[PDB]
Amino acid sequence: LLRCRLPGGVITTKQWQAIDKFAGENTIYGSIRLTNRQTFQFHGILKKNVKPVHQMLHSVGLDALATANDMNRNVLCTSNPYESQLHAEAYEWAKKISEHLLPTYLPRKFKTTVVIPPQNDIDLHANDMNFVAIAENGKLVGFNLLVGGGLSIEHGNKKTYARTASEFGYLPLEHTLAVAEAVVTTQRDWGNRTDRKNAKTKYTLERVGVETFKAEVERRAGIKFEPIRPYEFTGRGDRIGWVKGIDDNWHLTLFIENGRILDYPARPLKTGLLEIAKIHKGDFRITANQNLIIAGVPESEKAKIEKIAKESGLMNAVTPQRENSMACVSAPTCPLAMAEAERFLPSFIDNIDNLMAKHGVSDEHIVMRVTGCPNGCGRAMLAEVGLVGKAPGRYNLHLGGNRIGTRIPRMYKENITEPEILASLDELIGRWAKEREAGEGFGDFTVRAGIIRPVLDPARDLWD
Ligand code: SRM
Ligand code: SF4
Ligand SMILES: [K+]
Repeated sequence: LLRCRLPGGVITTKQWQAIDKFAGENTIYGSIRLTNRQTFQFHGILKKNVKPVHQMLHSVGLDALATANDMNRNVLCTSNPYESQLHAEAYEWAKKISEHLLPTYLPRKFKTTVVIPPQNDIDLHANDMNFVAIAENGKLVGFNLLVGGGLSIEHGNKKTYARTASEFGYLPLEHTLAVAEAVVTTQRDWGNRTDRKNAKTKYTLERVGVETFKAEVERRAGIKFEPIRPYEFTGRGDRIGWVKGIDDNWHLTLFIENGRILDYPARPLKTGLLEIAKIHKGDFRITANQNLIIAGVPESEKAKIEKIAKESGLMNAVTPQRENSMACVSAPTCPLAMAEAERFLPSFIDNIDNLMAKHGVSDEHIVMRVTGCPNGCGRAMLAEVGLVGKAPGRYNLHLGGNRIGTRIPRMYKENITEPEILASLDELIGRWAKEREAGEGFGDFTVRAGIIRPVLDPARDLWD
């Protein structure tokens, strides 16, 4: 298992050229796959090239996690904050936390984020430990801590569940690393290590109580949490296209379907990004939506970058729906896949696009995700509409998450095929288009209209 460490998704152009060369010359599939934890993956590395890949990473200052005994995963950071000035400091903290957590064997893998409101692109409620940035005058002052998210479930096993993360309170910036260590060590000591399916922090928190866990974190960190400082999210999508950054700089976010970077007929996505890497003055940022930001472009350089991106297919226009849809890798490389996800999503969203147009809502979107099995890598258990693989061509259909990702969708129909899913969604999108209140999301609508009951307390009410 290769898990390349890349805190906050920030990768230099020199690093990009090295991984582009390795992908093209030394793997079966020839691709760079952007992951939804803001890093990248190679597929099909032969025996001959396992030592070459660690040497390649080392040659450009990169390393991979030693997953055999390191339970941490890549630390996420909001990639393109609306207050652009905040990114540098939030990224420095994501790096500091990532380095602090490098090898305490944990009972189960442990996932961390740094989040900049109002964007929940990094999907904080899928993660064990979340630092929500609070700023004054463009400078970080501290974080709200949320603990205990995680999405993996087992079909037919009501002792497993997806759980969102719980607020603990606010900490000043100076206590960040002491708090991070206290959460990690409390989970290390209190986790149910014997039953692997019950070892995640989400289960520990439910077993001992949020207040009990919080009190122990306070004791170990040597602090008292302050009350939560106000924060609100407005969405989880990327900002596709150009946005103004700091100074005279601009950020170009490229939609990349499934994060799969390969040269396709009339669409040389991989060569295009190499050509951009060779001229770009700044870094790239891999987003938690499996897209890529060409970050820190001077205004004078926008036209040159955009020319390559447009000619290579990297700026091919897609619907808002497609920009807000996601799938996990699944087949052909994942050994755990029950149904296709990545290879299913493009034509599935073709069909969803037709339904949206039919009902007059082609400018709207529904956060819609497909995961190939209930481990949940595609983050379907935080979607407005989630599909969870069950068997070849068959999925459980979940409804009633929200746009900002703070609610788990309940299962609506079990073990159904794509035609059955599209027939259900045709009827329901039609109802939404005609009956929604101003700005009301599809997920919230299915709850308000009584189509599905909400999940209010997942450890107790996720399962019917
Ligand atoms: C690539 C990625 C999906 C994607 O399309 O982007 C992915 C792919 C895989 N995940 Fe994951 N996971 C990916 C994000 C996630 C997330 C979402 C997230 O973290 O934001 C989850 C759900 C959140 C959570 O952990 O609760 C996730 C939960 C899992 C689990 C279930 C863990 C559990 O608690 O039970 C497994 C299975 C396991 O660990 O045994 C897993 C296992 C796998 C493996 C390695 C399958 C395996 O054990 O052999 C997958 C490799 C497929 C392949 O061929 O490449 N992956 N995986 C993501 C890589 C992120 C990264 O860079 O580290
Ligand atoms: S959700 Fe299942 S099928 Fe998809 S990548 Fe994760 S483990 Fe593989
Ligand atoms: K994408």
